Order: sequence, then C-alpha cells, then structure tokens
Amino acid sequence: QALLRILKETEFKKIKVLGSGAFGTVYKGLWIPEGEKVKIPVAIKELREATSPKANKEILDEAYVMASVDNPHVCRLLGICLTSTVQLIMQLMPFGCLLDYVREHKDNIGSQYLLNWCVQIAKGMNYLEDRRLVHRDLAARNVLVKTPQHVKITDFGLVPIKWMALESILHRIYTHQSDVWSYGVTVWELMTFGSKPYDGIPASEISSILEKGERLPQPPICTIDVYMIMRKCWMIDADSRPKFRELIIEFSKMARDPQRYLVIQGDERMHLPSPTDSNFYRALMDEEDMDDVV
Ligand SMILES: CN1CCC(c2ccc(-c3ccc4c(c3)C(=O)N([C@H](c3cccc(F)c3)c3nc5ccccc5[nH]3)C4)cc2)CC1
Ligand SMILES: *CCC(=O)Nc1cc(Nc2nccc(-c3cn(C)c4ccccc34)n2)c(OC)cc1N(C)CCN(C)C
Repeated sequence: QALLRILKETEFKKIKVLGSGAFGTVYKGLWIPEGEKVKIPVAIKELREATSPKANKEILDEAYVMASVDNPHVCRLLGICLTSTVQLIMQLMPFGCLLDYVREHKDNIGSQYLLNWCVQIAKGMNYLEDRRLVHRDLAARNVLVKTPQHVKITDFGLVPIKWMALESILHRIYTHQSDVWSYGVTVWELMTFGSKPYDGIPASEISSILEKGERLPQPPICTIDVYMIMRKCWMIDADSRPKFRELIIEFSKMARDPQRYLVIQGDERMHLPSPTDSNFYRALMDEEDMDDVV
C-alpha cells in the first residue's frame, strides 16, 4: 500500500487536456509538493463520473495493483485523489503515445526504431503475463513514448473490436493469448505508420471477416517474415498464437539486423542514437535501469 500515494486536491492542478481515454479524461498537470516551491509536470486522469465511498474500495483495490508493477516497459500508477470524481496520477510522457508519434514521423522513423519498439512492447506484455495481469486493451494508443528509444505500456487491467481476438469478440474471453492478438494489430499499426485497422468496415461485421479467414494486409515496408508473425498472432486457435517470450526473441533476432526484415526508403540515412546521444537522453529524461536497445 506504500506504492500508491494518497493525494490532496490542493497539491496538484490540471492545466491542459491531453486527450480522452478509459473511464475519464487525461490532463497534463502540475504537482506542487506541500511546503515547496517547485512545480512537477504530471499526468492526471479525472473520471467521467461521480463515485461513492463504496465504489472507491473497488477503485483502490485495483489502484494498488496498478501501482505495484515494476518493469521498464510498463507504466506504473503513482497516486490517487479520492475527490468525488476520482483523479489518478502517473508520470507524464512528453513524447506522447506511440500511435501519434508514428503518424507524425511517418515514413521517416527507420527500421531499427520500429523493431526495437516491438521488442519493448513484448517485454512489457511478457511482464504483465508473468504478473498474471491481462491487458485487455493493448493498442498503439496505449503505448507511451518516454524517449524515442524507450516505450512503456499503459492502461492495462481495466469497445476496441478491431484490436480484439475473435474469442474476445464472440465470448468476451480475455487471456494473455488474446493480448497476443492485440499485439499483432499494434505491430500492424506501427508498420503502417498509424493506419486505422479495418478502416471503413462496420464493427458488427468484423467477426464475420475473421471467421471467413481474412486478416489485415501486409504493410509495404514489411518483409514476409514480419507479416507472418502478425498473422500467427491472429490464428483462431488461441494456443497456436506465439507467446510474448517468443515474440521478444524473434523481434530481437530481427533487430540484430533490421534492414533485412523492414524495407524502408532512406533507412540508412536514419539510424538509432549514437552512445553519446543515448547517454544525453538518459541523463536528462530516462534515468531508469532499462536493459538496452538492440
Ligand atoms: C461499480 N463501479 C464500476 C467501475 C468503478 C471503477 C472505476 C475506476 C477504476 C480504475 C482504477 C485504477 C486505474 C484506472 C481505473 C485507470 O484507467 N488507470 C490507468 C493505468 C493503469 C495501469 C498502469 C498505469 F500506469 C495507469 C491510468 N491512466 C492515467 C492517465 C493519467 C493519469 C493517471 C492515469 N492512470 C489506473 C476501477 C473501478 C468501481 C466500481
Ligand atoms: C495517444 C494520445 C496521447 O497519449 N497523447 C499525448 C500524451 C502525452 N503524455 C501522457 N503521459 C502520460 C499518460 C498519457 C495518457 C494516458 N492515457 C490513457 C491517455 C489517453 C489520452 C491521452 C493521453 C493519455 N499521456 C503528451 O505529453 C505532453 C502529449 C500527447 N499529445 C497531445 C500528442 C503527442 N505529441 C504531439 C507531443
């Protein structure tokens, strides 16, 4: 219970709306420690509804779990303010979500970032599986960018039909193997630089298209090796889909040599940060003990 700090309304302020997500609106905010003069940027989620003391017990019970995750690629809940409409606090990611990031640097990211992102998302998901926590809403929008070299998964354990496995659409079954399905769509989002999956198709017909056997198409920058992993994530039998621990190894193998698995125009004119630049980013923005990029 020492991982979730109970906050007062007077020690933080919302200053700008960042967007809208699960159970409420997310703001960029400022934390002002009691008796201090500093202003610390934070992220604040204010629920879209009023709550009662009783429901706040269900909230705090889940909030203690959400604050107990410890992995470089999983976001941790930091605090909560039980003010009628509950307010949650986590670290603010200045680079935004990976979905917006990949759209904004479209066709200009490079293969080595993309593959390492897949490695890091799989590391976080494999961590959640080790904790026996199902995400249930993995998507590019829920992958935050701490630095361009370091992403973290957020908002797990809380309808996105076009990301859900077939057994989740048909029977609301959410397992770690259905998280693998959503991971496949998330990678598809990254390889298409943020395209909307099954765009233009009504949600009510998605289950039919999956039962008929059709899947999202192969991105032009993807070799067949990459598309196959995506397709193996979308097999109808959940236990036939790959494990997150296997996805880590496979995308790490492809990251040890990126240009053979992604075909991008100008890829050599990009490249990952030099160690000099990597140490600069980390001393300013990312002091965590993350492993390393491939
Ligand atoms: C009858 N009634 C039905 C529903 C009700 C209820 C309502 C809310 C939560 C609940 C309880 C706890 C969390 C969330 C949501 C929720 O959305 N969370 C995100 C999360 C999850 C995991 C890791 C992580 F870093 C963050 C998250 N996004 C943020 C954005 C900005 C600031 C803070 C943020 N916090 C944590 C549980 C039950 C109680 C019973
Ligand atoms: C994908 C939408 C998005 O996340 N946009 C931005 C997020 C920023 N930081 C941040 N830090 C912590 C938590 C969140 C967060 C969590 N959830 C569930 C959200 C839902 C909707 C919106 C944000 C959410 N976000 C951020 O830092 C300043 C900026 C952005 N924006 C607006 C775009 C990114 N880029 C232009 C800077």
